[PDB]
Amino acid sequence: KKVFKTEWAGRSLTIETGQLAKQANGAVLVRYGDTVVLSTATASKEPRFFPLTVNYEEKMYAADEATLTARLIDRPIRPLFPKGYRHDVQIMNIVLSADPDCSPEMAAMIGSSMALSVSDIPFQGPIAGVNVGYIDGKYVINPSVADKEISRLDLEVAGHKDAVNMVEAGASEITESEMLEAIFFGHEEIKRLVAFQQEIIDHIQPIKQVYAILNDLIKEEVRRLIADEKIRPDGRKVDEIRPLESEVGLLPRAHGSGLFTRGQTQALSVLTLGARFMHHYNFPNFSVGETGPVRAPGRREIGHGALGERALRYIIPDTQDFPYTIRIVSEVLESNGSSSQASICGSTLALMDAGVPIKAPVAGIAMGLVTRDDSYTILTDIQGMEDALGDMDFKVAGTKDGITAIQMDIKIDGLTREVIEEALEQARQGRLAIMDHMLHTI
Amino acid sequence: KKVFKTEWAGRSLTIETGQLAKQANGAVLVRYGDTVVLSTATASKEPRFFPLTVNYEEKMYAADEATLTARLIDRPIRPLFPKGYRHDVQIMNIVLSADPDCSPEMAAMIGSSMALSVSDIPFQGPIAGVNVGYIDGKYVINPSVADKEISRLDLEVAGHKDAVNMVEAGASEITESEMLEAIFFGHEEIKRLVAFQQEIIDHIQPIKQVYAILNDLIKEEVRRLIADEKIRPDGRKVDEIRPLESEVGLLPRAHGSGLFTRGQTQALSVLTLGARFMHHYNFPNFSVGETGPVRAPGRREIGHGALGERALRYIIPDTQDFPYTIRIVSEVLESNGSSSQASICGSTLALMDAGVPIKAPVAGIAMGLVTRDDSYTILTDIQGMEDALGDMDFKVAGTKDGITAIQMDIKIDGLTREVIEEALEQARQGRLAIMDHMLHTI
Amino acid sequence: KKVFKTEWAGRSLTIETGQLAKQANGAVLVRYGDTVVLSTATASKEPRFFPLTVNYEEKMYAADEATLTARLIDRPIRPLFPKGYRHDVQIMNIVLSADPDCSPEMAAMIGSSMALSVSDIPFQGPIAGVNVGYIDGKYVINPSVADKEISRLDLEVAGHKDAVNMVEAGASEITESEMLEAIFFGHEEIKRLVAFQQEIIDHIQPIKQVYAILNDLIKEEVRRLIADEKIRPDGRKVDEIRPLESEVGLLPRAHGSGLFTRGQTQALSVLTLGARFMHHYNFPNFSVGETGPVRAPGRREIGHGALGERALRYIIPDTQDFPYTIRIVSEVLESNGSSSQASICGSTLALMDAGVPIKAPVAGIAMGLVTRDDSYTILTDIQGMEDALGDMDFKVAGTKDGITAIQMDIKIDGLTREVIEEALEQARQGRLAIMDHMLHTI
Ligand SMILES: [Mg+2]
Ligand SMILES: [Mg+2]
Ligand SMILES: [Mg+2]
Repeated sequence: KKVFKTEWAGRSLTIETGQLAKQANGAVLVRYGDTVVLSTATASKEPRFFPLTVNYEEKMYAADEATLTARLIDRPIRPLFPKGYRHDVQIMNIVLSADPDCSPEMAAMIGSSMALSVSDIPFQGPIAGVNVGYIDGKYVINPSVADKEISRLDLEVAGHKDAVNMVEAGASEITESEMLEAIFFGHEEIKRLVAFQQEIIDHIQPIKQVYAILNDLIKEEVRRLIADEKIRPDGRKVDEIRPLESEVGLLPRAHGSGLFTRGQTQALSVLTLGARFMHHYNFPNFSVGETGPVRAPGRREIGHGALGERALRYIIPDTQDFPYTIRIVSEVLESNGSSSQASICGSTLALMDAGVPIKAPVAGIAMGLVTRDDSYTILTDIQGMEDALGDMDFKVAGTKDGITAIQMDIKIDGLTREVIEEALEQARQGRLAIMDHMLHTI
Repeated sequence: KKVFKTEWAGRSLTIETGQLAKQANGAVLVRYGDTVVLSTATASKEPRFFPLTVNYEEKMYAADEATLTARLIDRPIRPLFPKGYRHDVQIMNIVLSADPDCSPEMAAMIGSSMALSVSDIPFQGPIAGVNVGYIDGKYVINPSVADKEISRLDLEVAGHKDAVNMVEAGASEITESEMLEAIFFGHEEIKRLVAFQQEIIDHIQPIKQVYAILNDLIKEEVRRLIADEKIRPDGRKVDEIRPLESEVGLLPRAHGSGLFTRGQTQALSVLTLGARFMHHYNFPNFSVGETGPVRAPGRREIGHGALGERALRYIIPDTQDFPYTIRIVSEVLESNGSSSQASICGSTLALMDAGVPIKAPVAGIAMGLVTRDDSYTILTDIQGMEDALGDMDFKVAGTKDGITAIQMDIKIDGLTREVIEEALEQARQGRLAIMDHMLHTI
Repeated sequence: KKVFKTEWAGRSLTIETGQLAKQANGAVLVRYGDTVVLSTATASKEPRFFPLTVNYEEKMYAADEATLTARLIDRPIRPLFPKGYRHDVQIMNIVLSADPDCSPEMAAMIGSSMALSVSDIPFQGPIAGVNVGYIDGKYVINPSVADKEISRLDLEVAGHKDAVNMVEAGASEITESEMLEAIFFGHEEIKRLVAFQQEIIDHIQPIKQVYAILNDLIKEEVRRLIADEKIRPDGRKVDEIRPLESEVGLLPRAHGSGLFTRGQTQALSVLTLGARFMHHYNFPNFSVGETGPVRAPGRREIGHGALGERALRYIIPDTQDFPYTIRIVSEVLESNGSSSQASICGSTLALMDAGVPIKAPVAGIAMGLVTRDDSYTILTDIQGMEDALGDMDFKVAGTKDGITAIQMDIKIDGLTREVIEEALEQARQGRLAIMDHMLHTI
C-alpha cells in the first residue's frame, strides 16, 4: 500500500493504491477532503470497435446525474488509447464518501486516470479535470457549493500535459474571451494535477503490456494433492486460514465502516445510522478481475446479503437500548472464496466502529470437502477453486458462544453426520480465530 | 386424477396429480392445511453446463423473499441429476393459497420433488424439507408463526432417504451439538416425508427417459381433411366442442375460484374481494410444455387480460348492490387453443363461487376458418394447430342474451358478411353449450 | 409539404406529408380535430417469418392502454403484405395532441395506413378503422366520450375497400344481428375513408419496391476534399450552414411548440406549463431511417436532454416574474448532425410560442475539424459523416450576448488554443445567423 499526498484548491488530495481491489488491472482510492472515491480499471484478457465503458455511482451512504458524470469522465479518456486497441476496458468510480465542496466528479476523473495509470492497460495519459468558476471577475478552481451560486460559469475542463481534452460548460452568457480564459486557466491546474500523477507513476513504475478431459485431470490433481499429499493449491494446510487484515473508520461521512481482508478476499462494509436493520451485499466483477454488464443485484447478491443479515440480526441491540435504524452495505472489492463471510466480518467491525452496542461480535467462515474412496478431508477457509473442484461450500457464522447462521452448497448426494460434525468444529475454531484478529484490530 | 393423503406436523398434507398442468413433464398440487402450491417440472425436448432453474412465487391472492426460496429449493435438488445430464430443466412453484402456519416454502419443496418424481425426468430423489424450531429445549417440526417467535432456531433442513443434503439456519447462538441435534431430528421427519413420496411413486409408476415444402403439405392436408372429409386433426366434427370439465372452490384463502378445462386448455381463475373491477391473465410456459424466461406480462397476456375484463365488465353489479373491489387473476395451466376464453369461463365460475351478484353468467369460445375453392368451413373451438394452419381466430364471449366481447385475428384479406354471420351463430350456440355445463358445475 | 383535408364524423380530418420525418420510408401527420398524431413506417434495407412491429404512444404533453392500441392497429395491417415478404417493418404512432372526442386510436390507424401507403413498402392497403356506438337504437361513427357513456356498444372495426378486416367489441349484451349491423355500418364509413386515402395516393403517386482499407480511403477522400478543395460532401462551404426552416404553434393542446429544421436535421419541441425547469430529448430510430428496439432513453438521450436544459436554464425567467413550471420535450423527427442543437432552437421557439418571458432567445450549432499536417479546417454545422470522419464535434449554444453551454467530443489527443479560438468565433457567427432566422419566424 502506497499513499501519495498533495494539496488541491485549498483541500487535501490523497491517492492510495496497493491495498484495495487488487484483482482489477489498476485500482486507486482518491481522498479529496472528505470526498472518497474508489476507481478501478479492468481489461478483458484478449481483444474483442474499441469497447470502453466508464461507470460512476454515488453510494447512498456517501452523504441521470450519474449517467452524465460517466459520460463526462469517458470523454478525456476515450481518444487516448493506441490506434487499433480493441480490448474491452471497464472503469468503475464508486463515491464512498461525498463532500459537495470537494467535487466527487473530478476526484473520480483523476481516480479513473490513476486507476489506468498504474494499471497494465496501454492508456496514453495521465489526464485530469477541474471545475472552473467565474466569481466577481475572477476564475476559481473547484468552487464550493456556496461560491458556485454566485458564479457566472459552470465549466469542467480536462486534458493532459500537452493540451486541453474536454470542455463542458454552462454559463450566464459569457463572451468567447471569458470562456477561452477560463479554459486555459483550468489547464494550468490540469498540468499540475497531471504532474502530480506522473510523480506517482515514476515511483510506482507500472509495467505496461479433449478440453473436458483436461479439466477432469486438473480436478483429480488438486483433490489428490489434498487428500494424499496434505497440501492445497496455495500451499496451505487443510486447517489453515489465509492471511488476515482489518481496519475500521475508513470513510469520514459514514457512521461506521470496516475493511476486512482474508487472503485474496476483501470486503468493505459501510454502516449508516438513521432515525429496522438491513444488510446489503454488492459483488462487482472487478472483484474477480473481469468486465461485464453493470446490472441490478442478481440472485447470488440477494442471497449473500440475506445470509449476512441473518448472521448479524441476532446480536443487534433492541430499540429500547438503541433507538436508531441500522443499514449496512457490504462491498466486495476482491474475491477468492467466501466474500459473504468477509462481509459478515466487515459488518461486525463497522458495527463496533459506529459504536453500536451489539451483544457480541460475529465472524464467519466457509468449509470445504474432498471425498475419496475410503476417507475425506475437511478444508478450512476454502478459495474459489476448492469450491469449484471440491464437494461442498459450508458456511458457518456466529459468536464465541454459538452459531447464528449456516448456509451450505454441496456437489455430492449428502453429508454424513461425521462430516457435518467435523466441519462445524473446524468452523467453530475458524470463527474464533477470526474474531481474535478482529478484536485485535478494533 | 389421483389424491394421496397423510398428516404432517399436526396438519393435513395432500398431494394431487393427474388433473392440473398436464403438459408439463410433471405436475403436482400440494395441500398443506390451508396452504396450496402447484409445482411443475418441465424439461427441454433436447439436451443443451447443466441448466436448472427453480422458481417460486406467492400470488397476491394467496394471502427478495421469493428469490431466497427458489434459491432454497434449488439446493437439495440440483446435485441429484445424472452426471452429464444437459437438458434445460425448469421447476415452477406457484403459491395459490398461503397459510403462514403451514410453510409454503416446505410445501413447495416437496411439490418440486413430487413434480420431478412423477415427471419422466431422471431426478434421483425423492427429497423433502422441514422447518425445525427450538423452543424451551425441544425441537419441533414446522412451528407455527407464534411458536417461531419463541424459537431460538430457524432451521430449514432437506435431504433424501439416506442423507441430509441442505442446511440453512438462523439461530440465537446455539452450540454445535444443539445444531447437530436439530439437523438429524429434522432428517427423521425427512425420511418419513420421502417414504410417503415413494409410496406415491410406487403407485403411480412414472416411466423415466425442403423443410418449408413439408410444412405446406402438412397445412394443405389439415385443411383438405377439414373441407373435404369434414374431420379435424383430433377427429372432431367441424362444430364439435372439446370435452368440458369444471369445479369451484379450490383455494381456501381465496374469495372465489373456478377451474375450467376444455380439451387440452385449462385455466384456474382466482377472485379477490376488497374495500374497481380488474381481470389479469398469466400464460406460463409450462402450459404448453416448454421452458424459458419468466418475464413480466407480455403483449399477448396484457391483450388477453383486457379481453377477459371486457367480456366480464358488463355483468358486474353496481356498487350500490355490491360495494367491493373485484380483482380476478386467471392462471393458464394448460393451453391448446383459446386460454383467453377459458379464463372468461373460469372467471364466471369464480364470480358465482364468491357469491358475486352478477347480472348473468358469461362464457366464451373461439372460431376458425378453412377457405377453399370458393367454399369455406367454420370450425368451433379451434385448437392451436387450427389457428396456425387456418384462416381466422374469432373469439366471441357473452351471455345467453347477447354478445359482450369480440376479438378477431385473421390470416386472409377479409371476412365476408356471410362468414362473419355464420361464425357468430355457431359461437352463439357454443357459448350456450359451454354455459349449460358451467351452471351444471356451479 | 402536401395537405389533404376532408370531414370525419362532424370534425375535421387533415393528413399532412412531405414535411415531417423524411428519413422514414413513409411518414404522415394526421389532424383529427384537435388530435394530432405522427405516423411513420420504416423498413430494413434488406430482408431478414415476417417481422412487423407497430408502436403506439400518447405523449404526456398531448393531453396497458398503449399496448392494446398497438395490437389494435397491427391487426388490420399485418395480413396485407406480400406472401414471402421478410423485411422488418416498424410503424410508430406518436400522439402529439390528444382530444378524447377525436379518437387518437383511429387517427393513428389511418395514420399508419397512410404512412405505409406513401412509403415505398408494398403494403396492400389502404386500411381504415372507425369506432361505432349504439345509442337509443342508432349506430354512430366515432362517438364522443359522453356519447359512449350511453352507448350499448363499444365497437372498433377496420378494413379496406373490399372487406372488413378487424372487429373488436365490448357490448351490453347485444344480439348477433345488432352486432352485424354495426360492423357493416362501420364499413360504410371505412370505404369512404379508404376512398379518401386513395385520392391522396393517386395525387402523390408513391413508387413501390479490404473493407477496412476501403473505409480509410473514403475518410481520406472526404478530408482531402475539405482541406484541399474546400468542398464538403453535400457541396457546402466550410462555413456554410444548411438551409433553415421553422414554425411555431403546431399542437393545439400544447402551451407552446416550435418546429426547427436544419438540412436533414429536424426537431419538434413541445412546451407544457404547470403549477422547476426540465428539458428532455428523444431520438427515435426513424429519425435516421432505421428500425430497432423501442427502449427507454439511453445515455445519449439523457446527455442531449441535459445539454439542451443547460443551454436554456440561464434564460428562464425567475419564479417571481413567471410562477409556473416549464417542461419541454424535444422530439428528433429527422437527424443528420446536431439534433441536440436543433432541440435547443426548437425549445427557444417554443418558449416564445408559449409566451414565456425569457431573458433572450438561445441558439446552438456544432463545429467540426479536419486536421492536415500542421494545417486544419473548421467546419460549420457538421452533418453526421463529418463527425464520424472528422476530428471533433464541438457544440456551442448561447444568446446574442454570449455563451450558455458548450459540449465537445474529439477524436484527437487535444485541441490547441487557436483551434478552440477559431471554433468559438465561427460558432458565434453561426448561432447569430440561426437566431436571426428564428426571430423572423417568431
Ligand atoms: Mg466459499
Ligand atoms: Mg383460438
Ligand atoms: Mg453535431
